[PDB]
Amino acid sequence: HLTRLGLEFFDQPAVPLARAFLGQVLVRRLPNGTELRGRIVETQAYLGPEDEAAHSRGGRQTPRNRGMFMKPGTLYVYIIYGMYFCMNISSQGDGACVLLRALEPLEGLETMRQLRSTVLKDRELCSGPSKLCQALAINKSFDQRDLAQDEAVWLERGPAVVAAARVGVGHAGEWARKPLRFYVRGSPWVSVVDRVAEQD
DNA sequence: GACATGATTGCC
DNA sequence: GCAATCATGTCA
Ligand code: NA
Repeated sequence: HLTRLGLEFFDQPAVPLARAFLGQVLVRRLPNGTELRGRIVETQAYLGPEDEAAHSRGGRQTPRNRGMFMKPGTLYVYIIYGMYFCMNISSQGDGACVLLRALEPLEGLETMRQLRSTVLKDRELCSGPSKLCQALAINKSFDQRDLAQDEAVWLERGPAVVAAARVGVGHAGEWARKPLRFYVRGSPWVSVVDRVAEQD
């Protein structure tokens, strides 16, 4: 409640938003009233129509990815490999959004451990875009919900950033190389480290 | 309607 | 190194 980041926070372009997300806390309120909490430590930006690595490239817009084209803070959750979910948050700009890739589990660990069993060390709980969705019971029903106005999920105010190439982009093209992935330097909770990028 | 494919994960 | 597994994007 009271701590929830509002509409204003999300209304920022993809890069600033993705960097702004680091440190913030994603909260998931379960039916039992329990709340799962994770500190965002890795995010990845998609800039829209011009971004050849995005679902929205070339203005591609369908009922599936409509979330990216809706008001900032709107979620875009999709199924990948017909088996996993990926959670994205719309940012300022049509077709622009930010993908959450890893969280530092803070509360509800045991429930997360159960959710990701279908014994896992804490490091394997939310160290991935699909892992975190699983650990927080996030699925397709969350698609197009508003992070600023939803009863089951929201972001709470925070309390060195590394900019690196994105994960899952392939090895061809200018867009695959851009430093559009951001994570907390030194965090053992990040999904994929880039030692080279870490060398400033 | 048909057909190729995935912003992953995890076992071989 | 590679299979799992199916809704979506495209073409028809
Ligand atoms: Na957007």
